[PDB]
Amino acid sequence: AVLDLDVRTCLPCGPGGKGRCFGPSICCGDELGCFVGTAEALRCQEENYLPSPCQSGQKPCGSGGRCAAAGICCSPDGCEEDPACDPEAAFS
Repeated sequence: AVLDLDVRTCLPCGPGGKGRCFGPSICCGDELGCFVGTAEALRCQEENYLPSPCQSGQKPCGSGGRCAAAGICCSPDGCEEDPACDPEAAFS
């Protein structure tokens, strides 16, 4: 996804920075599954100070949103395992 503005690369998530923020108290590590307000999701607590829309990894999908975590097509309300991307999907 094209860069947002001057301060790209949003706040990672999970271990080190495998994941990142996605919407509401949520996080989705593509190579790091998805956590909504979970332990590996709290990384977004730091996003409460910097709203700055930063680069995301939401590759659209017909699963009511865009791809995200281990094959996860997230929406404005929450994420779900998208067969189109990796879990409920093929042996991806």
